[PDB]
Amino acid sequence: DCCPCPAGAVRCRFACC
Repeated sequence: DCCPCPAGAVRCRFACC
């Protein structure tokens, strides 16, 4: 349930999209 940015840890957020 995210928009996966390159860290994977907390970078997994929809905001990244």
